[PDB]
Amino acid sequence: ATLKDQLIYNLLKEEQTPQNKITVVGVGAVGMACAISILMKDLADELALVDVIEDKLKGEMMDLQHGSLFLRTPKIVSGKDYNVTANSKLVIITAGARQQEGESRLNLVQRNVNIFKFIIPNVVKYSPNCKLLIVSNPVDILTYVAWKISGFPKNRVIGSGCNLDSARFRYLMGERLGVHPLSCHGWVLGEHGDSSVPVWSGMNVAGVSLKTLHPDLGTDKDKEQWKEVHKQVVESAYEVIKLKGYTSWAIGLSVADLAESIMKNLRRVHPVSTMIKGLYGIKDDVFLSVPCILGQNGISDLVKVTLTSEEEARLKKSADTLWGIQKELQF
Amino acid sequence: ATLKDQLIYNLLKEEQTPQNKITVVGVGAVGMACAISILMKDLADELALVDVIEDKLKGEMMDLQHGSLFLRTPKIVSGKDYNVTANSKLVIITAGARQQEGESRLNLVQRNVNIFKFIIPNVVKYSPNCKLLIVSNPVDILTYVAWKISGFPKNRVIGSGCNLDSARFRYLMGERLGVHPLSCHGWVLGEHGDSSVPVWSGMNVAGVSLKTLHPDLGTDKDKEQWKEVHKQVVESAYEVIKLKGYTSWAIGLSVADLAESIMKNLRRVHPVSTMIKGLYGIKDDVFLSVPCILGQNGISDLVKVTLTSEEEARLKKSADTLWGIQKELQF
Amino acid sequence: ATLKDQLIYNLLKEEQTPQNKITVVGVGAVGMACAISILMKDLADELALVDVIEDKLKGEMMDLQHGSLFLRTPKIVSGKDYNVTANSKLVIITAGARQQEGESRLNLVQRNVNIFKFIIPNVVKYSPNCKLLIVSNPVDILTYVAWKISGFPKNRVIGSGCNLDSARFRYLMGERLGVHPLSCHGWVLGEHGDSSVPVWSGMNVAGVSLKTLHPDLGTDKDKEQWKEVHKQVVESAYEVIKLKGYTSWAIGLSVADLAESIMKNLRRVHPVSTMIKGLYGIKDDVFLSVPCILGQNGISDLVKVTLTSEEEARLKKSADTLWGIQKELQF
Amino acid sequence: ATLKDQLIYNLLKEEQTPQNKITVVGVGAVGMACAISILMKDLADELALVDVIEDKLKGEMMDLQHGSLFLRTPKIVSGKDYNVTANSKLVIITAGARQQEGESRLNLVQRNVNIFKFIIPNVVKYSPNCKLLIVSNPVDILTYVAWKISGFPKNRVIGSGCNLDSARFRYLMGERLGVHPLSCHGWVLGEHGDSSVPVWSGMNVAGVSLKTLHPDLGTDKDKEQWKEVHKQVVESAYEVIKLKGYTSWAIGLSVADLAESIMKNLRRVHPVSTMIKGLYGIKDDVFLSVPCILGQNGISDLVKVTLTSEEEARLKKSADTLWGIQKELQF
Ligand SMILES: NC(=O)c1ccc[n+]([C@@H]2O[C@H](COP(=O)([O-])OP(=O)(O)OC[C@H]3O[C@@H](n4cnc5c(N)ncnc54)[C@H](O)[C@@H]3O)[C@@H](O)[C@H]2O)c1
Ligand SMILES: NC(=O)c1ccc[n+]([C@@H]2O[C@H](COP(=O)([O-])OP(=O)(O)OC[C@H]3O[C@@H](n4cnc5c(N)ncnc54)[C@H](O)[C@@H]3O)[C@@H](O)[C@H]2O)c1
Ligand SMILES: NC(=O)c1ccc[n+]([C@@H]2O[C@H](COP(=O)([O-])OP(=O)(O)OC[C@H]3O[C@@H](n4cnc5c(N)ncnc54)[C@H](O)[C@@H]3O)[C@@H](O)[C@H]2O)c1
Ligand SMILES: NC(=O)c1ccc[n+]([C@@H]2O[C@H](COP(=O)([O-])OP(=O)(O)OC[C@H]3O[C@@H](n4cnc5c(N)ncnc54)[C@H](O)[C@@H]3O)[C@@H](O)[C@H]2O)c1
Ligand SMILES: O=C1N[C@](c2ccc(N3CCOCC3)cc2)(c2ccsc2)CC(O)=C1Sc1ccccc1Cl
Ligand SMILES: O=C1N[C@](c2ccc(N3CCOCC3)cc2)(c2ccsc2)CC(O)=C1Sc1ccccc1Cl
Ligand SMILES: O=C1N[C@](c2ccc(N3CCOCC3)cc2)(c2ccsc2)CC(O)=C1Sc1ccccc1Cl
Ligand SMILES: O=C1N[C@](c2ccc(N3CCOCC3)cc2)(c2ccsc2)CC(O)=C1Sc1ccccc1Cl
Repeated sequence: ATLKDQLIYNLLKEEQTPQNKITVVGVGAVGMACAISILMKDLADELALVDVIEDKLKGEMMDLQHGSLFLRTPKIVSGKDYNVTANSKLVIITAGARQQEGESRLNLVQRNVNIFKFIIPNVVKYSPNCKLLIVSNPVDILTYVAWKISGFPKNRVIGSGCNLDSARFRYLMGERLGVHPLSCHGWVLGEHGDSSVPVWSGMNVAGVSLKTLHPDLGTDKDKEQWKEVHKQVVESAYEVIKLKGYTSWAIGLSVADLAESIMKNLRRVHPVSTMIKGLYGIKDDVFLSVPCILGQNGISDLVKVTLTSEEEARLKKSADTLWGIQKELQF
Repeated sequence: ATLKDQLIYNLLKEEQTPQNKITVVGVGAVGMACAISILMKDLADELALVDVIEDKLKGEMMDLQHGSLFLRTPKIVSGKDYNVTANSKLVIITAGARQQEGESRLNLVQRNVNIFKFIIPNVVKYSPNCKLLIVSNPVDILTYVAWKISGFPKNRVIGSGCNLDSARFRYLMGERLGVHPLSCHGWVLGEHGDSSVPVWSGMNVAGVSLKTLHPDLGTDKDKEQWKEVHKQVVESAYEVIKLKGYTSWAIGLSVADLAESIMKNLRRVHPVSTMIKGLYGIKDDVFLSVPCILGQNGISDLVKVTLTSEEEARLKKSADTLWGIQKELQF
Repeated sequence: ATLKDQLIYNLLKEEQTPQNKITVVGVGAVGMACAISILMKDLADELALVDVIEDKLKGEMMDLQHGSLFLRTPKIVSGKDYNVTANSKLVIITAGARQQEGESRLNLVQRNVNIFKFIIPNVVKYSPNCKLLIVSNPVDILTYVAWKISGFPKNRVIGSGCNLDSARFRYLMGERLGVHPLSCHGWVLGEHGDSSVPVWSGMNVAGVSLKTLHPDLGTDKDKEQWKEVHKQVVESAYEVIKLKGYTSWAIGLSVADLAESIMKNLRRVHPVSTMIKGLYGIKDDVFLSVPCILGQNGISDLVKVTLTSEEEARLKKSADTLWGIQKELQF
Repeated sequence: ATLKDQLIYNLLKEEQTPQNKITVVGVGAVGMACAISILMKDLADELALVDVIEDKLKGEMMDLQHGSLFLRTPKIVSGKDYNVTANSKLVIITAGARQQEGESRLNLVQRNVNIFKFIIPNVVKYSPNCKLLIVSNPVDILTYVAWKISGFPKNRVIGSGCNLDSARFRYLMGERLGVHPLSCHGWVLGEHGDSSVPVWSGMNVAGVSLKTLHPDLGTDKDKEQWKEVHKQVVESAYEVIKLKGYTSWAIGLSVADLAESIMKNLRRVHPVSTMIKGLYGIKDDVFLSVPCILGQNGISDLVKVTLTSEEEARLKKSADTLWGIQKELQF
């Protein structure tokens, strides 16, 4: 008999479906950062990786596998075929094209639509009941695309949105006040990136409003220019790109955070992108960031933040701009 | 009159030194993977990063900083100057020259030795009481080099040695037996990499020796060819490099495991490179991997493994060739 | 409208079931030790508690609930009705009578049996696919009683057994060697308690056999008295009861460790009680401790430990004794 | 030679003074609940336990030690003599005299003062640079007592204060709103227990003030009775005592959260008791709960909360109530 048969007596052979499975699509810097963070937080009992670059994908899979002794995820798989993704609770999409210098924005978005036209149908076929978490840029447009192609109810399509913007905002705030970001509460909402909206009325430590103490907070004519905090969120994103060429660790950690709430049904509030139609004067099928409650259902609830006229106006403009692009897309 | 003073009443401005600082030298894929693993394992109250490439260095620092909301390390610093590394409890060196001959007449070993020549004095200056953890290759030679330059006692200079080798070996054992690598015990010792030695007599599940069950284990007449498991360890190392260009996650994870033992004073046993002068008929000043007890003093103790004649000859062989290189090193 | 409706817009109201539910039956010192350990290891998305004493049960439930801010388990329920345990994955039974003054061992066993005649049918009623983890003493006998009444396949009926014995043993061995228990490997098998069996041949550090380099290990002729280590394990069990009146923290950690493997499908090897028929010449329906591979299906596999004649004899005697009591049980 | 010496070669025997040591004084339900929460969160490399009841103290030490296999805190000591507390970074005081029938208010505090007259000078004798975290009731007076006897700067004397109060409050809020307590923000300040003050203005989810949405928040006439949430805090405390006789888990978890911020220098904000003279028109040496930034030097900063005149008045009354006792204390 084999060494295995000499050592180990088998009681059963039967193999269940993985109960807590997560899939990462796209093994670039972002996907891999999401991957390691998820593994280190013991969020999955099985992890699947998918990309089109075959060699890189096997390389990444093996690197992770070799670390198994220090992890609590017993099975890591990868492949070009989506059968390896079957029965996923959570599916994270990080796949995207790289914008070229002679390339339009509409052309870039369409290129990622063409990418999602391949990925999404395959994910739905093998994990019909899964939650979708979209990271690919422009996140808000691609969250819409994913929602449209999948045919999933809105609660199952989650966009990364302003989770990272908020994360960075709270870091900067915390460094300014000499207090840990966990205790610095701040919400950046609306469209992810350059057009995001900081809600100055909500910024507080220990529940005392900074806007109440400082009525000119976040305003153009503010002596201290706390507007700088949001300004520097935007600038630092470009700075990181200029310095190392990509961003990984921070986005990886923020995504792991969302995954944690979903996989463990925590029902914590998170600034994520969702179907925004019906509020702040928006009539179009568009996804934007508002604090949402996250659990095993994805987005079960959303918080109705009280926005000023100028803030509401900014979300309108973003939704108009987003729907203006979306109506010119080929499926 | 300022918002911060309005919000927060200061009791004291007192400068203090961090109580559990860790530094990572070399901000490449290995350095960065060690850093993120360490950060997610909550091992340090401060992380410092050092490299010669300045823009990449600042990029990585900021990316890490931006995830502060999801971590318990309140302070991450970086710089070209070693003042940022002061008062470290543990210093991890993952620095190394570009693997490109023709850039200098000095070979890879010689190039990395020169890199160590101005690194080690700089870290011992700011952290005279730290433990040194050497990862850079050739790890065994460089551990000796770091020991020779630093002037540190033996217990405070640790090489990564065969930690990765064993981690990869246990993963593969676990796969053959359908058991988690944590329950699959097995030790690869000697010189890190190609010339490493698997100790067949130690391999066991639940204290049941595999060699006792199966005497042909690791020989040429094994019908299940278990010798192939160590061969695959070597092969997979080259295959990762072939596929993705570098290794990161596995080595990063194993380094964090050592750091855990050290920072928490656990006294766990790890395959790491230490001076083996006085063991296995070795009389020269060489560092090879043996099972070491790891704690707040570094390597406080080492396990004396009984080896077969063949295994002893392979370590001696390694020791001779290592000493042959080192006796011709000028400082 | 309510403030809740003011604050929160609801997307859907789909009520949901726990995906990782754990139930603890018996809310005493052991029961709570398990609960708190489990809660702090983030193993469950819901914890259920049941006991016959209603006032203590509610008060314990509340106390845990009040720690929710610092926990990751969103739901903690309790009740005397077993409808609170519906769809549990793991069911831990810590319930039992205590030996009265006039009471003899036989009378006490049957009284626990009577308790299981109530609990066991009620458990399977609501969670027919759960794993049964038996903690209550006499654990080996009562594991069998769980097995008989449930009608469960042996793989889903698990006795805590020698897990605490091994835990305590490895602690003492560690204290002797100045090594963390994690790196000190030793297995205590067979009947839990006074009649447990230390497997000297499997005791090792870093894969090096203690028996091999110290052949008198295990015998009276030993000058270093290592039999005392196993004897001290027995002594400590009585001593703790004399000193504080009960055991809680050590058993609660051991159980939670078993819980982690089961819930996360780790396939780690643990010393637990399982149907031993057909091993070591034992013909009776008897549960004894051997190393088992624990996963999502409970005990999938057993490690076949090569015992000596002496050890085999001790196990077979335990089996005869256990059946002598089991044969006379009315249930 | 000993088996130990045959197996292990020693590099050095000399041992370092404790680096991350925590002591817990009082080994009742509260002290042990803190002990286990600290251990399971890995906040110390050494834990000391102190009490006057020598038999149960030993029993608890042993029980914790038998769990070392599943813990990452390698050194656990206990003893009646305070030499076992030497070089503690943090000392947690949970020792208290039980409440008697028909017993005077000034009487119970004095009995506890005399307990502190022995404890406090002993702790400073062996850990003169530690931080004191006081848990014993009445927590606000005894924090002051500890401050006066220690001679420590106020920043190093911390009362658990309203930490448990706020934790329970946020659980009840969370239960009402269908959202995890971590996302439900609310502060109860002032005097711990019966006379605590709920700060209705700082109550929010995602920066959205509940007071602003619902101006009746906190008033007797509120149709939704949101004030009952605070009343339910007080009532649950008496209920738990009634149902089980004591309260352990919740207090343990909260205390350990405070320990985390101190040990890892997090600079998070917690509602704890500090010397409040100079604030809110208070003119006496009184300790009251207020948001404080907690780090390696204890309280370095506090948040200046804007209070309504009703809240301010209640705080001033507590101060006067507390000072009346303190000024009539013999120590
Ligand atoms: N949402 C955010 O806050 C945020 C932050 C940072 C980055 N991002 C976005 O995340 C994406 C990841 O960027 P990187 O990972 O930095 O970029 P990258 O170009 O390194 O990664 C893209 C990966 O997608 C893969 N891919 C392409 N087409 C695919 C397909 N049809 N199926 C599967 N995989 C496919 C590619 O092989 C590549 O590995 C980018 O679009 C970036 O804009 C979003
Ligand atoms: N110990 C192991 O088992 C193991 C495993 C894998 C890799 N390694 C070794 O780790 C090393 C690093 O791996 P990598 O993939 O990050 O390599 P890399 O070339 O990507 O990283 C090397 C880094 O060192 C920096 N550096 C160069 N000179 C420096 C100096 N004088 N001071 C400070 N930093 C300096 C470089 O700027 C670069 O960022 C390699 O030598 C590799 O062989 C060891
Ligand atoms: N196997 C081991 O390693 C190990 C270690 C320690 C303790 N134990 C065993 O664990 C058991 C419990 O110990 P403990 O100190 O928690 O005991 P305990 O006196 O607290 O009793 C446990 C609880 O069982 C409850 N109970 C009784 N009948 C019940 C019923 N019909 N349904 C539900 N609950 C019921 C009681 O109310 C009590 O709260 C003991 O039998 C002890 O021998 C085993
Ligand atoms: N601040 C809070 O939120 C909060 C919450 C709950 C309980 N508590 C307080 O915690 C305290 C302890 O509660 P418990 O349930 O553990 O009570 P307990 O009476 O069971 O424990 C008190 C322990 O203190 C020990 N002790 C007494 N005098 C001592 C001395 N001179 N030196 C050392 N140890 C000594 C006793 O031996 C006893 O074990 C109580 O005063 C309670 O009011 C505070
Ligand atoms: O950190 C970020 N980086 C991105 C980015 C990521 C990867 C790549 N490449 C290009 C080369 O290939 C590698 C990936 C290029 C850009 C960014 C930065 C400035 S504009 C967009 C994407 C993104 O959305 C954020 S967050 C952000 C961005 C702008 C403003 C505010 C925020 Cl919070
Ligand atoms: O995983 C490994 N990879 C290394 C390696 C790491 C980085 C780079 N580059 C090249 C491109 O630039 C980035 C760094 C090149 C090689 C290796 C693999 C085969 S030979 C050496 C270094 C190393 O030591 C191990 S472990 C190992 C190696 C050989 C045999 C056995 C083992 Cl366990
Ligand atoms: O730690 C233990 N304690 C027990 C035990 C636990 C609780 C109670 N009560 C009685 C008072 O009410 C509270 C519960 C009574 C006994 C023990 C101790 C000496 S004999 C059995 C049960 C048990 O099985 C172990 S482990 C053990 C026992 C013997 C030998 C070896 C080992 Cl590892
Ligand atoms: O949870 C608590 N429990 C205590 C308490 C703790 C232990 C004991 N014993 C005495 C009998 O021996 C066993 C321990 C007695 C009382 C309490 C409960 C009602 S009044 C005070 C102490 C305390 O301060 C709080 S918190 C609290 C209290 C009142 C209002 C609001 C809050 Cl948050």
